[PDB]
Amino acid sequence: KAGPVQVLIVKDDHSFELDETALNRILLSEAVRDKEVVAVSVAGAFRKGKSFLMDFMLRYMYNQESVDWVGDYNEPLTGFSWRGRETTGIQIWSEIFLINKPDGKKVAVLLMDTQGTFDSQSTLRDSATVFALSTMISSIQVYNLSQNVQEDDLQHLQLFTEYGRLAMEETFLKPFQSLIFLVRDWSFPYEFSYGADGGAKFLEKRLKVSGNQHEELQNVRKHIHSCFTNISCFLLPHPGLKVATNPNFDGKLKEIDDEFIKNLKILIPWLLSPESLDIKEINGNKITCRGLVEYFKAYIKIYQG
Ligand SMILES: Nc1nc2c(ncn2[C@@H]2O[C@H](COP(=O)(O)OP(=O)(O)O)[C@@H](O)[C@H]2O)c(=O)[nH]1
Ligand SMILES: [Mg+2]
Repeated sequence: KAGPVQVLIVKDDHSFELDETALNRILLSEAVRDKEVVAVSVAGAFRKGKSFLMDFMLRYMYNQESVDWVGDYNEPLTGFSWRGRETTGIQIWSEIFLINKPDGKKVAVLLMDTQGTFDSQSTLRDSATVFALSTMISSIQVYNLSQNVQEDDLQHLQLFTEYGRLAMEETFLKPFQSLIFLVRDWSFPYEFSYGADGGAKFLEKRLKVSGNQHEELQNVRKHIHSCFTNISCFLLPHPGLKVATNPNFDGKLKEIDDEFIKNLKILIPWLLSPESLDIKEINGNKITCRGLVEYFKAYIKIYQG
């Protein structure tokens, strides 16, 4: 019986609590504690499609050797679920996946769900710290945005990446590895196609710095590029009104929009295929499951005092 485990939470006193006992129970088990880890995080605001997406990532991780891992077209969705509260923090999946690479060594896959809002100036520090810790631990950060990538989205991205930099060890190269803009309800396929190719051209125009841009407009883009060695973008279509208006969607897979499943079938392996798995690195050293827990404990202690 696997499920989501609340690892990081923000108490009402605006302090940060890390469930170390739950962290150790998952990542320090003898079967996985000494294995190089890949940490994939889906980060975004509440009610933006994160749990619905990660249930399909689980379907892929539990059925990688199946062609139709998404499920039966005529039957409801099957498998474990994150969709069990608007809690600002980080959740991880209780089961760590051991993936045999094309090589002969087993790699560990950790899945993270990061949640928080940047709406008001009051809840800004709490969500910035949570999203910072998510970016510092994960090897791929999936920025889950809705409809478009707006300027405030980049400002917030600059905010929690700057929080993370101030706590990390100083590095000559870039501090983080992979950032991905996941635009969830893309409604302009006639400008940029659904998927990674359209997202690449879209993000190219968005994060382009030009001399006619405002000073604040270019400087936030210079910062974002300096933080990640790779930055990607995937334009995902709308899943349909049955998914959008149902809390915890339980209908048949047929009732999800066909274009959504088509691009979802290529989004998930684009993220989690064994060939694309890059080991998490901190300060230039490949991190193991045991080491990732140590950095999580070390980073959280810096933000407390
Ligand atoms: N418009 C839209 N709605 C979605 C999408 N994915 C899920 N939903 C629906 O929107 C609501 C989001 O809930 P959920 O994703 O579980 O919450 P979250 O994990 O905190 O973002 C649910 O009712 C879903 O059925 C999406 O890509 N676009
Ligand atoms: Mg969630």
